Amino acid sequence: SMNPPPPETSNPNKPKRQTNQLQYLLRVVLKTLWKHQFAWPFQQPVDAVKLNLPDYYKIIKTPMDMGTIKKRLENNYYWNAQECIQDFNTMFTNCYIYNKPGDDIVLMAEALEKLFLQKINELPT
Ligand SMILES: COCc1nc2cnc3cc(-c4c(C)noc4C)c(OC[C@H]4CCNC4)cc3c2n1[C@H](C)c1ccccc1
Repeated sequence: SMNPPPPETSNPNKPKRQTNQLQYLLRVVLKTLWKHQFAWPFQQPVDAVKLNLPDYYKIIKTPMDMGTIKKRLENNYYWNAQECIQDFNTMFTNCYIYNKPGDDIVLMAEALEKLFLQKINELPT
């Protein structure tokens, strides 16, 4: 009936680094997806209270969104680039679990995922 607290976006107890791959994930990958026509349902956690989706957090136990990913990159939350790529993959997979194949929101997610896969295939050394 209530929303869960959003995912953690900062942890001072975890070591921090800047890498070319982490910089690419913020400046190219997230930037590209964030400005997309279909980004907006994915820019913040699913508000299941406001959207009247009482079953959402009854089946989605690893929620993820691009608002969370943006803050995690900004706060140096990720040590390895694959940690960030996994969060994008979790966000897409969650959409493909809760929603029937061919649904409006699934088609929007698929359009974003096509662009995501192109950019990850060009991830720098
Ligand atoms: C008219 O209301 C406007 C509106 N704002 C938002 C914000 N976030 C939404 C997130 C989702 C969503 C995602 C992603 N992954 O799982 C879910 C569930 C969303 O899904 C709609 C499906 C659930 C049941 N059938 C469609 C909608 C969000 C949303 N919306 C509306 C409800 C909306 C509906 C369809 C497509 C885009 C936006």
